[PDB]
Amino acid sequence: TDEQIAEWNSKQEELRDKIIRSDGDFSLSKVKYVGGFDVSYSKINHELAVSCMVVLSYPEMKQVYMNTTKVKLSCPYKSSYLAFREIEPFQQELQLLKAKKPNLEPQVFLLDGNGFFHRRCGAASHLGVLSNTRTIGVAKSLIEIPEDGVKKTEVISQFKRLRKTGGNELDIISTEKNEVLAKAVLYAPKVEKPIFVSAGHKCSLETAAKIVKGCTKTRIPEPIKMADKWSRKELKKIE
Amino acid sequence: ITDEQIAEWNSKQEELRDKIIRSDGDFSLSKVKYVGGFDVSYSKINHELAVSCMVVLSYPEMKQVYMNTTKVKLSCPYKSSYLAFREIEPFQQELQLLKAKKPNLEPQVFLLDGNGFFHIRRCGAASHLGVLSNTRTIGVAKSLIEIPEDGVKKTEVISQFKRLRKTGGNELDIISTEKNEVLAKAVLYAPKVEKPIFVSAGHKCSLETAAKIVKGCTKTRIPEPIKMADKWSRKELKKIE
Ligand SMILES: [Ca+2]
Ligand SMILES: [Ca+2]
Ligand SMILES: [Ca+2]
Ligand SMILES: [Ca+2]
Repeated sequence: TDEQIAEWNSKQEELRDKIIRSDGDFSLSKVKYVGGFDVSYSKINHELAVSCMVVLSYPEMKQVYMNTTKVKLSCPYKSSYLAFREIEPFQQELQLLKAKKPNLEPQVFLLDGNGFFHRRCGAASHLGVLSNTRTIGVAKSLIEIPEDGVKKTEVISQFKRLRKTGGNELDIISTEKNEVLAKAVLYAPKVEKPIFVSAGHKCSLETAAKIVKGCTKTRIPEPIKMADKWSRKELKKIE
Repeated sequence: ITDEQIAEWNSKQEELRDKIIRSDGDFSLSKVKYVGGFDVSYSKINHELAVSCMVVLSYPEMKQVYMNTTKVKLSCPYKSSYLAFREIEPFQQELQLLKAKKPNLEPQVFLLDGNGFFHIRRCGAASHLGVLSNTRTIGVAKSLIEIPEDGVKKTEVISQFKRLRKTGGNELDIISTEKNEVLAKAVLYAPKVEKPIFVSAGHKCSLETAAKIVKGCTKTRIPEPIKMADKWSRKELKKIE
């Protein structure tokens, strides 16, 4: 329904002004634990899914916490509105972590999707402000926003050109307002497809890229890899 | 593994070696109304837990008409050239269950993971399972077995198939240089595919007829009967981890 998107855009604007894109008292030296969160959905069951939240030790990337919970969905997926799908499983998993093992609450969270790379209010930023936690947006594919002058063919063209120069990080700039939206980064060996890091909450883009680089073993950062792994495994355990 | 076990297995493969029929006889492709597949999926966390799956598909439409999965207890580890002893017992249990529950869907031929005649003692798992069950089988391997005693080296076969692919071909005879007998055909029947699969005669079927059946069973690189059995066996296995 179009009524639902009309309230969602107003929801994106109210939280737009709330997202903090500065580190403040936070720094890379403060990072002792980094958390990951992912949701796996069932193709055979339209409303059944499994959420998973993990905590890994920084920078050794040793998994120290993992919990998986069966989830009931009330929202379908729509581009630029990913936040509303996973906000409740994230809040549910976050509370179980603070209750079961409160010492393992990580300094920062890695979330699937973008944050500032969005109405400037991606799911990573949306979940961060509503939960009062430090989040980083990491997307495996490029969101396209023609309203900001970013297109997929141009980003991959200048990135492949940047690759010819020998680089590995490329600022993705909004053609309007001249704002850096995300960094197309490549921190893993034997990888050519870039991931897109964007600021989530209580953290800057430049610092977020460093944290993602520390979490990088293969193309997918370890916190996202583990959360993706266990969520899918448990979903196929209850079919 | 034990050396008495390897010596006892070699005598069993030699006993069965000459009992494999690689001729069509009164068999033809037109007779194939159903084609069966069989695969076993194993658990890495449990050394003795596995799930066997047998499926039957309509030929040539490749529509699944039968599927069963059974929990399996293993009494054998995997060793190359001895796959038969690993999967012989679950296959006969699956064949017995199919012949008992729905005997009208018993297929004319089975597609089995691994080789048949393409074997060091000419008694692969497809042939071994075929003769010990009195069923028509075809050996289909996803990777190339190397037999140095027959002059089969992987680098020379894949390079020879690479040149044939550039010429435009799709079938390559794999010949034992020592015996001058064709052991298998490296075939490529799927679009957007360059890595070949290796079809070899199993039992009660010729090599060329087996290749025709595999071509009819080809949708993607993996033939549909093997694809379905592989899929359902692993899916059911992941329910018991
Ligand atoms: Ca996700
Ligand atoms: Ca996922
Ligand atoms: Ca197998
Ligand atoms: Ca398999």
